[PDB]
This record gives sequence, structure tokens and C-alpha cells, in this order.
Amino acid sequence: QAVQHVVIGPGCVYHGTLKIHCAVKSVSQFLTEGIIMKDFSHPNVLSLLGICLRSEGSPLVVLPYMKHGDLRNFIRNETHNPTVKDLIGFGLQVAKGMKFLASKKFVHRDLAARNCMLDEKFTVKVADFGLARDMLPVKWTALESLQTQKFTTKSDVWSFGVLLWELMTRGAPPYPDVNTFDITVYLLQGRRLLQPEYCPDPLYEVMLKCWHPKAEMRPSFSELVSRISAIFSTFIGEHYVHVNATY
Ligand SMILES: O=C(NCCN1CCOCC1)Nc1nc2ccc(Sc3nnc4ccc(-c5ccc(F)cc5)nn34)cc2s1
Repeated sequence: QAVQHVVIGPGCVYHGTLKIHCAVKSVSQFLTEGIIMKDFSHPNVLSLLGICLRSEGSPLVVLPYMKHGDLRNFIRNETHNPTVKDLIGFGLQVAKGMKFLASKKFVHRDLAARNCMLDEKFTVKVADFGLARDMLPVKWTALESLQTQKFTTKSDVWSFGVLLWELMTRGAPPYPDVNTFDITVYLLQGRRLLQPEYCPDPLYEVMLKCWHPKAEMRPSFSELVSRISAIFSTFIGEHYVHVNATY
């Protein structure tokens, strides 16, 4: 009876109706996960509409349809014309979504532009969590977490810095000439992702702070929302961001 308000009625995802447009994904823990995921509610977090075990379901996770799909594909699309302002605004929304999740003691572990969705208002939702979770991810993972398989909000912060880099390169693969088994050795040489051409200096400083070698010295998502909202406020949407030819 704790899962009833999560329940609705009369793998991979497919379309769906109720009208409201949705995405439908396809036993005690499933009903538990419904209730927990149902408790997360923030404009920059993908909400669960409800679940279907009936009858028998499969089961079925029903999520709001995101008109514009994943953030990575959206910024990569050559027919899109984002400004510095737009891209930073997307980063600011992810940071707000993560500040909420961190407040709920939730550790994402797979924060990446591919795992964020965009609705018809271009509101960014952090997704790929709860029932909707699916597939290492080496290139987004904090150094300590690669080394110890332990994940924290401070390791999400490192991931968020890589996501900002994605944003500012319009979806370039991070560390392209680097193979995933070798990323630990590469970083321990004293290396970070390079400053994208259309990345403002203060935002590259923010990325570098997100990648601080001491997890405790990284900014919280709350300090990131504050810092990024200030940077965002200085732009007016006159700087068009192009794609690098090498990526
Ligand atoms: O795809 C669209 N819109 C069409 C976008 N088009 C594409 C063609 O270009 C024109 C614009 N809406 C959708 N809403 C939803 C709502 C929920 C879910 S499941 C889920 N839960 N967490 C995550 C996290 C990531 C992914 C994911 C990753 C890579 C991808 F590639 C696609 C989706 N899924 N995911 C799927 C969809 S898909």
C-alpha cells in the first residue's frame, strides 16, 4: 500500500500515452525503488510518473517524454546554434539538479551529458537514475573512485566538471587519444582536460576546481550553482559556439 500512489493503470524503452506523452521502460525492490524515485522532485531532475507491474506488467517504468532527448546529442546537432550563454545555462541547470540530489544524499555515479534530458522548454533534467538507470564510465569518474571503487557527491562533482567540458566543446569525447584502461596513469602524470576554445576562463577555473586532487577541496554543488549562475549572468547570447574539427 506504500506503492499504490506510484502505481498506475486503467531492457529498452518505447513510446506511450497517459493525454500526456511519455517514455515507458521495460519484485519487492522494484516497488521500493518506485517509492524512493517518486520522492525525488525537482525541475532539473527526471521525475517518475508511475510504474506498471499490472498484470503482469514486465514491469514498466513510466517517465515523462523529453521532447529534445539527451543533452549530448542535442549540443552535437549541427543544425543547433547554441551560444556560450545557452551552454552555461544547461550546466547551471545540471548543477541545480545535482545540488538537489546531493541534499537527498543521492550519489549519481554516472553524471554525463548523455545522461541528461531536455524537454520542450529546454529544461535540463538529470536522468539515468533509479529504475531508469542503464548502461565504464571511466572518462567521467573521479581519480580516487577509479582507484577505490568508492563514490561520493565529491566524485559526482568531478563528473560534473567533465560534463561542463562536454557542454563547452558541444559534445566532444573527453580524452579522445586516451584509452579507458590508461586514464588513471594519464591523470597521475599531472594532466586535466584542456580548456575548450569557447570556454570562458572563469568556467575553466570552475572545471579545474571540480577536478581538485583532494575530493574534500572540490566545491559543493551548492557552491557550483552560485558560481555558475554569476558567470552565466555576464553573457547576453551573442557568442556562437562552434564545433572543433579534430573531435
Ligand atoms: O528521445 C526523446 N526525444 C526525441 C529526441 N529526438 C531524437 C532525434 O533527434 C531529434 C530529437 N525523448 C525521450 N524521453 C525519454 C525519457 C526517458 C527515457 S529512458 C532514460 N532514463 N534515463 C535516461 C538517461 C539517458 C537516456 C538516453 C540516453 C541516450 C539516448 F540517446 C537517449 C536516451 N534515457 N534515459 C528515454 C527517453 S527518450
